[PDB]
Amino acid sequence: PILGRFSSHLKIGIVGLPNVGKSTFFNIVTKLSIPAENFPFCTIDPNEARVYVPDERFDWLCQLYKPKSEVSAYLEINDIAGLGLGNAFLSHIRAVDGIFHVLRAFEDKEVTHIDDSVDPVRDLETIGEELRLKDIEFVQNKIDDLEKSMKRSNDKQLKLEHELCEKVKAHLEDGKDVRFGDWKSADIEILNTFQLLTAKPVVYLVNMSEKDYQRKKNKFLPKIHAWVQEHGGETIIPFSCAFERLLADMPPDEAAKYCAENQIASVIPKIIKTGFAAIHLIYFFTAGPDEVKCWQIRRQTKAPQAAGTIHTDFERGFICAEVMKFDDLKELGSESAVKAAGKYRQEGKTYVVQDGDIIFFKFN
Repeated sequence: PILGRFSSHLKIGIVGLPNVGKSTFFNIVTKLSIPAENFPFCTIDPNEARVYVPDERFDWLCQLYKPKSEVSAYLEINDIAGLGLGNAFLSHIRAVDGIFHVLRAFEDKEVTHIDDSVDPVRDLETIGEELRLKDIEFVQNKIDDLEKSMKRSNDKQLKLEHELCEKVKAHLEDGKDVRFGDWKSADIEILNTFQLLTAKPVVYLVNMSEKDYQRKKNKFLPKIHAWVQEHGGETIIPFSCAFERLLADMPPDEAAKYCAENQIASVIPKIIKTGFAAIHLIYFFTAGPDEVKCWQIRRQTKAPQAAGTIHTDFERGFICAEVMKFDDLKELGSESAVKAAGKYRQEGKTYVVQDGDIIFFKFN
């Protein structure tokens, strides 16, 4: 029972102040994004992107079956707005399910009188407090709506929600983000009706010089690390926009030579995989001579709901899911070797699909 909304169609937003590399980062992303014509029913705006999730298990499967269709899962990313105050900012961030938080950890080479006041911890404290204040406001309006409803109705559901809202208001007002509260399952169920800003999981991307990234050291990182440790312990990923930009503009062979020469590598794939996982998406594979494909689902999704994302009938007349975990295929070498070990399963409607499961659905 998790904080988040009940959907496979979840998104991560990019958040940061101006001149931190947020726009350079999104531009790198936008190069790696799927042409919108692949999604005729969907609207990809200029500030949005869908980028393939890299996966070595998928590649292994492709290498084995040599399918006529190779399809990857995607991460939907939205570059957010203007800078937790503006109406437009709120509407765009309330629409995503997680936050790529871009922090600046480099100074300018330009020796000028203009003070670029580089302080990522201060920037963290600012945004945090701003997102909390707007949540304190959201819950306060729900309390007023609720005690309006309690003049009319004597229903206890109202009071349970009112008293919860009170605890959240105290939690938030004590400078604490909703996602690090200790909430019993029913309270999580209620909170999920709100989709409060501070309930959204975050991944910190600390942008720094190619020099710092390469040597794996940065003067701001230790104070950022220590602060995150007191404020949620969520993933911190150091990176250099400038290097990643430089790198994306090359062809693969040049990029490979540059990486060898300079003793350095891209972290973009990891950033993508990490954002995908942080917003609670996973996927199963289908796999055979026709196709190998990553079907994204919210984690905790059961086999019938999963089958439906391929075809409605697979769900409507669900019989079972034939599933062998990817690790068993890899470890033994083939579908038969899996079957002989008794590791090819017939799974029922209660089964919770696991990341990497390779599923062949049966129906009607």
